Amino acid sequence: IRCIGVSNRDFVEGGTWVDVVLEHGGCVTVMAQDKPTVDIELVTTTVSNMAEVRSYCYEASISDMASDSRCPTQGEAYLDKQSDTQYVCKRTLVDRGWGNGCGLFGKGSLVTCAKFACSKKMTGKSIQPENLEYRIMLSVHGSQHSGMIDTGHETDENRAKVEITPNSPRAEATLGGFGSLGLDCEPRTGDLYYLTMNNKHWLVHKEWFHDIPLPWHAGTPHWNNKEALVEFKDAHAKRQTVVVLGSQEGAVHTALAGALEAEMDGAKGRLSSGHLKCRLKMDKLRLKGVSYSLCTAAFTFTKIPAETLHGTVTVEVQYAGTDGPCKVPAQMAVDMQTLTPVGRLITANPVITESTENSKMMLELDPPFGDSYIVIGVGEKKITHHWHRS
Amino acid sequence: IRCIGVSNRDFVEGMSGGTWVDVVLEHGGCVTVMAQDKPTVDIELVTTTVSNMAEVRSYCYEASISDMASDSRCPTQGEAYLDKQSDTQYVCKRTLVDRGWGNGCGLFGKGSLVTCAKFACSKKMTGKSIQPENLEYRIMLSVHGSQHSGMIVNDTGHETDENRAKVEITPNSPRAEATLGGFGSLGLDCEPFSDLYYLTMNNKHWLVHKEWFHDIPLPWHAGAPHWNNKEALVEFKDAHAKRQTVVVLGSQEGAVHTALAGALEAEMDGAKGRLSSGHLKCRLKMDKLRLKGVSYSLCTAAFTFTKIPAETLHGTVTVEVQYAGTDGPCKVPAQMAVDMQTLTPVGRLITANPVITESTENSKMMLELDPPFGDSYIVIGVGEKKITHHWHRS
Ligand SMILES: *[C@@H]1O[C@H](CO[C@@H]2O[C@@H](C)[C@@H](O)[C@@H](O)[C@@H]2O)[C@@H](O[C@@H]2O[C@H](CO)[C@@H](O[C@@H]3O[C@H](CO)[C@@H](O)[C@H](O[C@H]4O[C@H](CO)[C@@H](O)[C@H](O)[C@@H]4O)[C@@H]3O)[C@H](O)[C@H]2NC(C)=O)[C@H](O)[C@H]1NC(C)=O
Ligand code: NA
Repeated sequence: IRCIGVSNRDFVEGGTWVDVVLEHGGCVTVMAQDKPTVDIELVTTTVSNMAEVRSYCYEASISDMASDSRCPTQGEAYLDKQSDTQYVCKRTLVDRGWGNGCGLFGKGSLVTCAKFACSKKMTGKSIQPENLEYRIMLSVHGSQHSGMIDTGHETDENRAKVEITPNSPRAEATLGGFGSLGLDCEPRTGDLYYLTMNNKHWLVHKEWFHDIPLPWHAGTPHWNNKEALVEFKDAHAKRQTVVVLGSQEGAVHTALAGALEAEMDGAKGRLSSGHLKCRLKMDKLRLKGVSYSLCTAAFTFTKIPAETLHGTVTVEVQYAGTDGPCKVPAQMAVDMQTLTPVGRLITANPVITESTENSKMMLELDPPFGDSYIVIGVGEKKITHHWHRS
Repeated sequence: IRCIGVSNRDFVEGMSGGTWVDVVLEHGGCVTVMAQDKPTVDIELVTTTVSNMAEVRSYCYEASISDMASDSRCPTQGEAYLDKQSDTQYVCKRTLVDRGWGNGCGLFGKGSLVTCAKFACSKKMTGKSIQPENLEYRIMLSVHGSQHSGMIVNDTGHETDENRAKVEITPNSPRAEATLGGFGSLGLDCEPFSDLYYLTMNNKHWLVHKEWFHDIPLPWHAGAPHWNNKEALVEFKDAHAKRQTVVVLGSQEGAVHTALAGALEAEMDGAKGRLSSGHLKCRLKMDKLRLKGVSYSLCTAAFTFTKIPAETLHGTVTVEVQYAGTDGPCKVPAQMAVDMQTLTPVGRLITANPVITESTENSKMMLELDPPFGDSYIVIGVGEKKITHHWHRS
């Protein structure tokens, strides 16, 4: 019943195997003759062990600015901080003469150094294909009431959590009295890096990531290409001004436009977009209560029939009888004399499971276009509801 | 002497005596002007400033969001409403979300969702207007003759020093007269934004085009606030049935800075803007310019080289000498010679009438010469105690 309400909802009809395409945000209702209806959804795709590859500085700070200068023919300018790896330096040639303290007129050497510090960095992580995990949720059309309409699936036969990984593509899901469903999925269909910048994530190309013009370190940190976040403007003969370029967060963000965005789930990456092809084994799937007799007593609508986005109807009824467990007489009819079924049920084998009076139950129907009637129960006491589709 | 050391240095000579000389003053450039029976003067356009810049528009480049809230309705329960959706400090997004019996709705279909966030600017950039009349050109004047080495780069005390002068030229006042104490005076008649704006962002300044400035895709407000186009820095992302995520785009300082590459960069000088690049055509009046110290006698005592004679980029030779005598103020005997017996002058001086201005012993003085090609001798002083320096020009 988990697909009921989902916009991107598909319907597959089957018989030993049914092929199903599971997409993120999507849900598949699977039907097969003499088998219960099952809702299947790819709920999350996660990657578990992302190793840091390279981080890039997008906001830097500079301090301890100093200079050294030489006169023409006096050789290269020298600062002791030009061997400190935390410093960024620029070596230039400046016009010198009697006006600024040289015996000769010509180009002298100038060196300017600044202590570079990163304020904010973005980290790129590796994705190993084996480290992908697909979580699939299963939910049978088991005649649940609205008070049964995600947690506690291990103790509820109608629900199951399946874990699919590239190494373990096959799984078997027990559904209590419904028997079991087998799943054999192909990940494959679902050059990249996992990028994080200020609690924002993306899946970026390898070539693009490596050619980012910002200071970087591999895997206290040593920044390679600090020159990218600084600017050395010539100011005087014995001094050169050095200034930080300012935060590149916005520029990087707009460069990432169109690129695939991702999310986090603790220390694990979550793929918002994914596709998974599964082959479902139907041999062990079984309808509960084929031995049940048709319910003989009166039904009453608890909830007003409501149309889903796909034009199907959800119906909730209450049952006055004590002859439970029994089959729910349910159909749609165009004429109330003949009562030949029109449309079809989505819920295979709708049942009142309890032997108690005034018990609730929910079912889903696929009405024909135009006017028809929802019909619950048998004989004189049968309840009717006018319906219109499109 | 202020042109000595300048790479972009020009030399202009005046006619037989002469009354006027035309000069082109560029930023970073310097002009040495010479004329017969007149002292040599160095003239430089030192700064161009703009005085009364009115703010036109400010753009937000770093924003912050707070007070994030949502409202969601079931299908047929109408439109989602927050009271902040009409508050001008807020940025909102109205969307449709999947609803049903699992979401508390009696019906299955799309329900209205509204998300709103209070927008605040952290950092903004301001664009200012430049009125053509509000331009000011500062010209520095330096006379050759008295000054030693230490005065090539100084600009402290020109108000009390006859050798130096500050001239202020504006579009409304293009003519100025500069008094040079005993050197008389020099007259200046110079010839000095319709599509340009002055931009300021985090103590960094530039001159930007009008069309470029107005088409900047960032939140803005006119004058010196209500932010128009807050959406430029706010991203809405759908997250759930009753909630949607809203996030700030992050600082655009870097992106704006790289977009400004190639564009003309500017500077500030207090509350006034400073144009790093400029050009000024001046006509100089030479009639009132006079050679101070023609009455001076030739220095009789010994000279000694303080600085070794050095060739400038243009092949001139700067000489700095110290003077042992107390008979100051006096004329420095200075020339170049090819032979030390005959001593007939060769080349010429750049510094017209070099002098020892002080009556004190061991005073310094600097002069500039224009040597002939090949070998020559720099001769300073008279008689037996005269000092010589061999020189070669190629
Ligand atoms: C920029 O220019 C200023 C001033 O301009 C110039 O001042 C003269 C030096 C001269 O060249 C002028 O043509 C011109 O206006 C410079 O400031 C001067 O700096 C000097 C040296 O630092 C000072 O000289 C001192 O003057 C005192 C006068 O009473 C005297 O006590 C000092 O002692 C000297 O004499 C005794 C022996 O008796 C002994 O201690 C030493 O022999 C010592 O030199 C000394 O002569 C001037 O006072 C300063 N003048 C002003 C107005 O500030 C400035 O240094 C220069 N800056 C740069 C960057 O070039
Ligand atoms: Na003066």
